[PDB]
Amino acid sequence: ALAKFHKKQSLTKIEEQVGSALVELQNTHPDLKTSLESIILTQVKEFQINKTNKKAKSAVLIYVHFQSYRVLLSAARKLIIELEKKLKQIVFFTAQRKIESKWVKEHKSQQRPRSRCLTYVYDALLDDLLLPSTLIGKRIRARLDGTSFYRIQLDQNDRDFLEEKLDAITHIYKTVTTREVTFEFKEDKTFHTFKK
RNA sequence: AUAGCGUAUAUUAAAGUUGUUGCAGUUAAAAAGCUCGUAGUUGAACUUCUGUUCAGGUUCAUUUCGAUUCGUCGUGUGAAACU
Ligand SMILES: [Mg+2]
Ligand SMILES: [Mg+2]
Repeated sequence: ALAKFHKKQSLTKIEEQVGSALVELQNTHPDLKTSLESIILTQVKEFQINKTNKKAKSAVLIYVHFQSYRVLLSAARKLIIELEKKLKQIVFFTAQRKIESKWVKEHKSQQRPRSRCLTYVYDALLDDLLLPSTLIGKRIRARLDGTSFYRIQLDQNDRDFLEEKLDAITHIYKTVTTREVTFEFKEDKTFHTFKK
């Protein structure tokens, strides 16, 4: 299952595990055939989440190569559902994203596109951390000391999926992104003129 | 006022009575009869945010302490904004 990676050269126990998983799946499910055909992985990181629960929960973040992204997003629910089954942890997916530095412009003729920027990329990471669902809203809080703070408003209907994942997400985001993230569930409010 | 003191004239403050700071324009002087428009002046938001760690001063405070004196130094400790 080095076929599932871009380096193929070296893989951790964790990456051996995920590779073998995606193998097992491309074999079992005709559902995911095409989707797992097109998905190549760059990287896999593992995380340990320890909370006041005394529950130490292993959580896995897997990095899809950018060209597999559309297909990944198409297969997301089925995929995370089956992968959470094949390992006793929970899974997340991201796109592998480069970041171009502000003041070191390497080539005279290349304008660093905003698609790769510290911010935009980090934000995108959040969008992926929630991946089956989406932000209903996002707000930033300034505390009195000068700490920035994030809090995010989420579709009611997706509570089932996202409830336990929250801690994992805040741990991951605090780690990679350096950001404090909070969540809320509201109902998605559509403003309709209904004719009764 | 005073070995000086009147007067005339230009100029300075008085003057926010030339106004960048800083004026006015319904009725005291003051918005052009009305639109288009070139020079001129004027221009929406986004890009390494951010946490951690070490040092160095510099300010800050003092139920930290000291040292001397007519008040500086040293030392805390923490607070910081740094670099
Ligand atoms: Mg009149
Ligand atoms: Mg501007």
